Amino acid sequence: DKATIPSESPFAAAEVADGAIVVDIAKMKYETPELHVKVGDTVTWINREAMPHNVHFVAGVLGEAALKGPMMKKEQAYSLTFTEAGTYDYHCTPHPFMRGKVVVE
Ligand SMILES: [Cu+2]
Ligand code: NA
Repeated sequence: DKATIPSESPFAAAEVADGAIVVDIAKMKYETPELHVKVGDTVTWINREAMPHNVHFVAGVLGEAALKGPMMKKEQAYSLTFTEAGTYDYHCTPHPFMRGKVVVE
Protein backbone atom coordinates (compact mmCIF):
# COMPACT_ATOMS: atom_id res chain seq x y z
CA ASP A 1 0.00 0.00 0.00
CA LYS A 2 1.01 3.55 -0.43
CA ALA A 3 0.24 4.29 3.19
CA THR A 4 0.32 2.18 6.36
CA ILE A 5 -1.98 2.54 9.36
CA PRO A 6 -0.28 2.72 12.76
CA SER A 7 -3.60 2.43 14.60
CA GLU A 8 -6.86 1.12 13.15
CA SER A 9 -8.56 2.74 16.17
CA PRO A 10 -8.79 6.46 16.63
CA PHE A 11 -6.71 7.64 19.57
CA ALA A 12 -6.62 10.66 21.85
CA ALA A 13 -5.34 14.01 20.60
CA ALA A 14 -2.80 13.94 23.46
CA GLU A 15 -1.41 10.65 22.01
CA VAL A 16 -0.26 12.30 18.76
CA ALA A 17 3.35 11.48 17.99
CA ASP A 18 6.23 13.89 17.93
CA GLY A 19 7.10 14.51 14.35
CA ALA A 20 3.61 13.71 13.01
CA ILE A 21 2.29 16.23 10.48
CA VAL A 22 -1.04 17.37 11.98
CA VAL A 23 -4.20 18.34 10.09
CA ASP A 24 -6.90 19.75 12.33
CA ILE A 25 -10.57 19.30 11.51
CA ALA A 26 -12.97 22.04 12.65
CA LYS A 27 -15.90 24.05 11.30
CA MET A 28 -16.78 21.17 9.00
CA LYS A 29 -13.52 21.52 7.09
CA TYR A 30 -10.08 19.94 6.94
CA GLU A 31 -8.07 22.96 8.05
CA THR A 32 -5.20 22.11 5.73
CA PRO A 33 -7.03 20.89 2.59
CA GLU A 34 -3.80 20.53 0.57
CA LEU A 35 -0.93 19.14 2.67
CA HIS A 36 2.54 18.49 1.25
CA VAL A 37 4.69 15.89 2.99
CA LYS A 38 7.66 13.62 2.23
CA VAL A 39 7.87 9.88 1.82
CA GLY A 40 7.88 8.28 5.22
CA ASP A 41 5.99 11.04 7.00
CA THR A 42 3.10 10.27 9.31
CA VAL A 43 0.06 12.52 8.82
CA THR A 44 -2.29 12.74 11.77
CA TRP A 45 -5.78 14.17 11.54
CA ILE A 46 -7.21 15.53 14.80
CA ASN A 47 -10.92 16.23 15.11
CA ARG A 48 -11.34 19.48 17.04
CA GLU A 49 -15.12 19.64 16.87
CA ALA A 50 -18.12 17.96 18.23
CA MET A 51 -19.28 16.56 14.92
CA PRO A 52 -17.56 13.20 14.16
CA HIS A 53 -15.41 13.07 11.03
CA ASN A 54 -13.17 10.59 9.22
CA VAL A 55 -10.87 10.45 6.20
CA HIS A 56 -11.86 8.20 3.28
CA PHE A 57 -9.72 7.38 0.24
CA VAL A 58 -11.47 5.45 -2.54
CA ALA A 59 -10.10 2.22 -4.00
CA GLY A 60 -6.86 2.52 -5.92
CA VAL A 61 -5.75 5.71 -4.15
CA LEU A 62 -3.74 4.38 -1.18
CA GLY A 63 -3.58 0.87 -2.53
CA GLU A 64 -5.95 -1.64 -4.02
CA ALA A 65 -8.70 -1.29 -1.42
CA ALA A 66 -10.55 1.80 -0.34
CA LEU A 67 -9.36 3.12 3.02
CA LYS A 68 -12.35 4.24 4.99
CA GLY A 69 -10.84 5.59 8.21
CA PRO A 70 -12.58 5.27 11.54
CA MET A 71 -14.88 8.01 12.77
CA MET A 72 -13.08 10.38 15.14
CA LYS A 73 -15.03 11.89 18.01
CA LYS A 74 -14.04 15.33 19.26
CA GLU A 75 -10.40 15.31 20.42
CA GLN A 76 -9.68 12.00 18.69
CA ALA A 77 -7.02 11.48 16.05
CA TYR A 78 -6.01 9.07 13.31
CA SER A 79 -2.74 8.55 11.42
CA LEU A 80 -1.47 7.35 8.06
CA THR A 81 2.21 6.88 7.21
CA PHE A 82 2.78 7.54 3.50
CA THR A 83 5.27 5.25 1.74
CA GLU A 84 5.10 6.38 -1.91
CA ALA A 85 5.07 9.77 -3.63
CA GLY A 86 1.81 10.81 -5.27
CA THR A 87 -1.38 12.79 -4.78
CA TYR A 88 -3.95 11.23 -2.48
CA ASP A 89 -7.42 12.76 -2.42
CA TYR A 90 -9.81 12.02 0.43
CA HIS A 91 -13.20 13.04 1.79
CA CYS A 92 -15.28 12.61 4.92
CA THR A 93 -17.68 9.67 4.62
CA PRO A 94 -20.74 11.28 6.30
CA HIS A 95 -19.80 14.75 4.97
CA PRO A 96 -18.54 14.20 1.40
CA PHE A 97 -18.56 17.95 0.73
CA MET A 98 -15.41 17.89 2.94
CA ARG A 99 -12.49 17.22 0.60
CA GLY A 100 -8.75 17.25 1.10
CA LYS A 101 -5.56 15.86 -0.37
CA VAL A 102 -2.12 14.78 0.76
CA VAL A 103 0.65 15.39 -1.77
CA VAL A 104 3.64 13.17 -0.96
CA GLU A 105 6.78 14.35 -2.73
CU1 LIG B 1 -17.10 14.90 8.47
NA1 NA C 1 -19.01 22.95 12.70
